[PDB]
Amino acid sequence: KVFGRCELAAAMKRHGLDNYRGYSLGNWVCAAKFESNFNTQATNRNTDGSTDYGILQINSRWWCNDGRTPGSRNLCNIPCSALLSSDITASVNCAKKIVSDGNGMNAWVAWRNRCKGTDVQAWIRGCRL
Ligand SMILES: [Cl-]
Ligand SMILES: [Cl-]
Ligand SMILES: [Cl-]
Ligand code: NA
Ligand code: NA
Repeated sequence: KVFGRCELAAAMKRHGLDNYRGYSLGNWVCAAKFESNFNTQATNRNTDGSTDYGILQINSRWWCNDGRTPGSRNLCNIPCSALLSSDITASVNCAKKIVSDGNGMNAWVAWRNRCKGTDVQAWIRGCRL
């Protein structure tokens, strides 16, 4: 599914991401825009052979099992294909674990390089939430 901006903000809000670990909703919308262009079916291979999955590009090296990332972990205890669903629950629940692992949203390279230090509230401006 390709979400609209405000549609995704509302879904993320209902799933408890607004100010989760101190990250306002616009941070999560901004990260999703630049990780996946709001497309739940996004996939992208990494140089080390791992793959990133879904709206928040969660990587199989640590967080999910895809059966083809040797020596990896599965810390969210999910198949990576679950992260491609039109229902974002699994992506959101795994992201809560990632953002709590000590580095906050810096775990998402695109957030650090494209969202951190910008006016992220613009990403939710106009939305009925
Ligand atoms: Cl914030
Ligand atoms: Cl959903
Ligand atoms: Cl933090
Ligand atoms: Na915000
Ligand atoms: Na894995």
